[PDB]
Amino acid sequence: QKIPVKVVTWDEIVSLSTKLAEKIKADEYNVNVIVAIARGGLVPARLVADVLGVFDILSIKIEHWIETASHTPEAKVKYPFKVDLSDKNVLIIDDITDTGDSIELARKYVMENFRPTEVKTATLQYIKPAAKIIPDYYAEEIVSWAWFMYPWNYWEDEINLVNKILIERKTKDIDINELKRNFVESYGIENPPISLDKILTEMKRRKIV
Amino acid sequence: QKIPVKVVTWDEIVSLSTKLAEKIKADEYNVNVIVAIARGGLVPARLVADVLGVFDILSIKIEHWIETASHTPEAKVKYPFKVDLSDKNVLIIDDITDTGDSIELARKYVMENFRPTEVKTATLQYIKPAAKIIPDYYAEEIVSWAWFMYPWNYWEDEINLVNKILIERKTKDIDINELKRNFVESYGIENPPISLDKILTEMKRRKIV
Ligand SMILES: Nc1ncnc2c1ncn2[C@@H]1O[C@H](COP(=O)(O)OP(=O)(O)O)[C@@H](O)[C@H]1O
Ligand SMILES: Nc1ncnc2c1ncn2[C@@H]1O[C@H](COP(=O)(O)OP(=O)(O)O)[C@@H](O)[C@H]1O
Repeated sequence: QKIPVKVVTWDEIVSLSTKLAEKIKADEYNVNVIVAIARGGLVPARLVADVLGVFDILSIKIEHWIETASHTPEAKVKYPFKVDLSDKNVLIIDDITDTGDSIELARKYVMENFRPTEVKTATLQYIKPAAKIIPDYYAEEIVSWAWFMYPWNYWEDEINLVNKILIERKTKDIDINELKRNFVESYGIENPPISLDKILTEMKRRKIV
Repeated sequence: QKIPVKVVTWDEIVSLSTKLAEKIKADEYNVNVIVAIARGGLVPARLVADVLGVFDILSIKIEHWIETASHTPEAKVKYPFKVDLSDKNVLIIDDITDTGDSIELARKYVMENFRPTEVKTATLQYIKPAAKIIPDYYAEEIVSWAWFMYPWNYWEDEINLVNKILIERKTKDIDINELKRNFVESYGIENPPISLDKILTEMKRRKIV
């Protein structure tokens, strides 16, 4: 209920995606197809593709489930398909390597269903202490876990962060100022990229409040 | 000869994606799945998804071919697959509606192979004079054709724009300053987002010069 949060800007996204692409250039891995993990990897994938000169980008949606009693986590490809990717070199891309569960599944899935010559994985960020698996490439190493708010995720992240606060509330009527206070106290954010009243209005429409 | 080029910033991308999402909210179209047209629609798709609250994003790669003698254009899905999307409402997303050839194909493809309850199309921008088809939703109407440099496309676009200049060199050469003045002369860009020497270095590595 008190969470380290880092707001990531577009400029940083560009800077990261570019640095990630540089490593891949320098390693001279010739990428024929990029497989983006949706939704997190879509944006980083397009950027890396721009820098490297990759024209074929495909994507697979990975869901993240938890079993209520056991707290067992299971990553799972939603809407699975197969394509013939032989004689092609695949680069899989995601936003961040946190646990490594998703890039583990993706590599495995891609190798069984797409049948590429080679597969390498790449994420913008990589959390050393938390990652069971290390991606072939990453732009930035994180030695201390935090939640990273990406510029393409601001709405959803803020909705969740706000909700964590509202489910412990004096209740029902929402003082925007108390909320703003709590957001600073809990996450360290004085100035959310999306203003909190816009967030609240949206949570209402999505009837979460 | 001159090409009208407009450089589009991330802030504008955000502003557009958001406005596009607002239209869709206001029309009360309940989107279950977003199908992004790769590569152009990937980024806009992630953003619209953030704003609307859509969790499932799939993508199909559309290629664009021209036959050399007839100048006949043909859009074509590369790496086709099928998934069962029945009882779902699909939103297809691309960056811009220029000719309409790609969103025409995507709509037709998605309805034949995915079998959704309903399909609607949406792009950030829409060029009135050029579009044979009009997307269900768009953020911005363009009444005068130009080429839009998107922030996820800066490298590739500049590589091409530079190459259009280099293939009419007077001599085997490449004075960076000549290039810079030609770029202003031809496209109206004094300050390309990626500096032109970086572009040249990259064209060399890609064996284009
Ligand atoms: N610390 C974090 N900051 C931002 N997003 C995260 C973080 N941890 C997980 N996520 C989101 O959850 C998804 C799955 O996480 P995980 O299964 O650990 O991925 P990976 O296999 O890349 O480590 C990521 O693609 C990302 O969108
Ligand atoms: N004026 C333009 N500015 C930027 N990109 C363009 C333009 N026209 C075409 N493109 C690129 O070419 C792709 C295909 O164009 P087109 O077949 O006309 O698409 P649509 O079916 O969306 O009109 C687009 O997704 C876009 O990436």
